[PDB]
Amino acid sequence: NPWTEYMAKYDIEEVHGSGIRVDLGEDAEVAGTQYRLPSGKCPVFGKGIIIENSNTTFLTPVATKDGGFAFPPTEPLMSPMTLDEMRHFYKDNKYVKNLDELTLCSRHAGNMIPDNDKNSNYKYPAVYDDKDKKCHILYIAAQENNFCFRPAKDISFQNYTYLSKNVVDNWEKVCPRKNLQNAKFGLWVDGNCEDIPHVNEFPAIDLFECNKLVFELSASDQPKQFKADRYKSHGKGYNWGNYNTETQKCEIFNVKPTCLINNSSYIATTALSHPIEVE
Repeated sequence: NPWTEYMAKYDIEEVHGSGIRVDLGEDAEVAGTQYRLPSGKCPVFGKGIIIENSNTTFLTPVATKDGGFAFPPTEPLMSPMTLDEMRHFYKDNKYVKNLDELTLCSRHAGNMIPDNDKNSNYKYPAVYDDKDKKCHILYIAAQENNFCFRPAKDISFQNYTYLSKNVVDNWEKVCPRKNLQNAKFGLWVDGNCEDIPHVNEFPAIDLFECNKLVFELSASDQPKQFKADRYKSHGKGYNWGNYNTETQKCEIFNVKPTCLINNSSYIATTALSHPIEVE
């Protein structure tokens, strides 16, 4: 297979290694109590949390119901923090001050000590906003309870990225970001790229809507409505989609693709990918 190195970033089980829709792939103790927490290695582009029966945004600081998920004001203000503010804050750290914006936001979130437990290895996840270039540390790591809420790729979230404590600093190289124009995922079989044998097909008016559906069926560490390894997806799920732009059909599958097929009717997407950007 000549596609192997090219297709490496679409090996979501290997490069991300945790849930996507709900990422709770690791465990950590805080003050004698065990907590699940996000652990996936790639940024999830366009993911946010919708709070049901409410009109406060999840990026709103947590209440101290009328609050969101984000860290409450601190002295000095750790969250939210702009890109520039973060680069100044980690002035004396050679490795961190030159990190890309997403990894930096992840690391900065990871510097928050959880609840007077200086001994815990629990690290908060974060959301980075490409628009205002702001890092939001998430106080609440929970992603679905449907105070009812659910993970989603909403139009309002398209400049957001959801970031676990484990986001690698070379994600720009090893993680999916942009969708592939004029291309369809396939499987290398008997010396050439053939079509995925079994796909689930659903309607999607555009690429964004197809990305949303793949997200909904993607690797998830919690059923859509515990401690054992079996509730940890390790990135296994319906993480890939072939969007047929001509027929407005989203072809979703759960076997990892091992090559591409040129096809002007298609855009190839993953649950990690930006819901809009193409290349």
